Amino acid sequence: HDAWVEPGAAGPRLLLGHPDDSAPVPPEKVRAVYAVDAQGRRLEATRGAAGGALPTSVAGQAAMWVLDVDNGYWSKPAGSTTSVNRPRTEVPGATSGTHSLKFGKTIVAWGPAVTRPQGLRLEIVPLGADEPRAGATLPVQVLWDGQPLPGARLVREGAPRDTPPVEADAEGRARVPVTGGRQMLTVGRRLPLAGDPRADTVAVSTNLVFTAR
Ligand code: NI
Repeated sequence: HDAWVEPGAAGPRLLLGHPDDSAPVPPEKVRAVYAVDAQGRRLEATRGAAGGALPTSVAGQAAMWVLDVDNGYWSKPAGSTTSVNRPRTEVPGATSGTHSLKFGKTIVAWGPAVTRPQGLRLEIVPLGADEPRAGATLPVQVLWDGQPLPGARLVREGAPRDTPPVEADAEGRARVPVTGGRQMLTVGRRLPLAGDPRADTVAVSTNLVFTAR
């Protein structure tokens, strides 16, 4: 599951799931959501209490949306295959468990502001400041804990499943092929976690969603 800001015909919305199969992010899972304007200024945003929508005034002037989601704890008993969203300390038969974090960035107006790192624990930062055409490559920097992540594996969600990931270079930089229309890039990491009874792994996913000219 990814958590992302989908740029729809009705305005941006917060989704959790997969591009063709998604549901709104539950409010209790949103740690932060905000926009950045074309001059780099942070714009606050919350979904409306009746209709669940992000504010039009912010959406219309956003350069990029940023989403930070705590997807909580996951585990499953020995002998099962599907994880449930409960910590291993409450699931008899579980011995491992994950704390799952999800981040998303959606670019809606290209310019210098979108190249500024936002401080997401795992982040894809565009190195291009121009709206990409299909067929171009978009250079990106992958960051982890605020520093380049050499060898990060970037997945093109629109490409066939069987496509090898784009591997970031020694500087954590990659030249990602741009496809037509709306597209999503993802990077994930799963790492050991010490000091949490409820999980021995921390899983982090991040994405960059954008639309080609
Ligand atoms: Ni999933």
